[PDB]
Amino acid sequence: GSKRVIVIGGALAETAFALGGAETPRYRLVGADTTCTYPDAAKRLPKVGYQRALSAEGLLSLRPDLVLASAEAGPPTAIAQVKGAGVTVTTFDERHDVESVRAKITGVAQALDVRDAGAALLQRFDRDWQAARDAVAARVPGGAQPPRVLFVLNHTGTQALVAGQRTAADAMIRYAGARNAMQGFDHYKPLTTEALAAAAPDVVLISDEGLAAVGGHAALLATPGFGATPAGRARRVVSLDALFLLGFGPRLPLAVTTLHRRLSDALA
Ligand code: HEM
Ligand code: HEM
Repeated sequence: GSKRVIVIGGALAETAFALGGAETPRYRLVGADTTCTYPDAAKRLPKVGYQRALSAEGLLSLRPDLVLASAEAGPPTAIAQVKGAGVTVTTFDERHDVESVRAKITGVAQALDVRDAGAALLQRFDRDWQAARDAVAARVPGGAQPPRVLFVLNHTGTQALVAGQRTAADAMIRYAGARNAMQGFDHYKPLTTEALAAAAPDVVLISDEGLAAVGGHAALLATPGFGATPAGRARRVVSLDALFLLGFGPRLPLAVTTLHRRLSDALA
């Protein structure tokens, strides 16, 4: 018999699909949460709510034999309800680093009973990651000092919503050879003109999505304080798909390489 599997969390879903895809003789992926938009086969799974607002009744309506959940999956009441029904829920942490992605690969493969496919994916990943680390170490974007990057997850605002430390953005900026222009706070906050002028970003990074919630590139650089910054003076903007940039899944080597390439282009 085939296990019916639900996956909660975009990076976990990518990992599950990269091990084989929607179907193997051992398991079938039958549901996910709304953050699971990659690959195309994940985007097509029935969804049972946003990862932190799970419906236990919705999740159980798909009759799962196994749930693979990011440690961020919630609320705790819903996860308790699902385990209470005799469903195995196996939880995975989402630390913003490569070793957590590597442990995710082997841990997911082991939960789906596909250890040999996990070893093979991890071998590919390790190969790509060394290449990514080589490429970043070869050259600093801009070829001089490590540039200061401001990441804008959203802009509401009428200010930027921006990433401090202990975020996925901070780690990606650092893996790509740059420095976070925002210092002195953790997680995300709205941005002041006075903090932005202190940040003096050389490049502004923004979600492919969250470039709409400003009006586009030209509108973004018309935000107060942006114009006087080194980024705004040189009009250095880089947009990227949020889940690909920030997801910390099996595309991590490509995500780091890409961010590095974009920052190099921008700082030409
Ligand atoms: C609609 C598509 C959305 C996407 C793809 C998205 C994506 C993300 C991502 C990738 C992160 C982690 C980034 C990092 O660690 O650097 C994050 C954090 C967060 N997101 Fe979203 N988001 C979306 C909409 C929303 C909405 C509607 C809300 C709330 C009303 C929201 C609230 C948050 C909050 C509160 C955090 C944590 C902020 C903090 O650490 O202080 N997002 N989101
Ligand atoms: C890689 C990590 C994350 C991703 C990909 C992500 C993505 C998203 C997406 C796609 C939505 C909107 C779902 C929809 O309605 O279509 C959302 C909403 C939200 N996110 Fe997350 N997020 C992440 C991390 C976080 C974190 C760390 C927090 C809080 C600490 C957070 C808090 C919220 C909240 C409160 C909402 C509001 C729900 C809603 O308005 O529908 N997110 N996020």
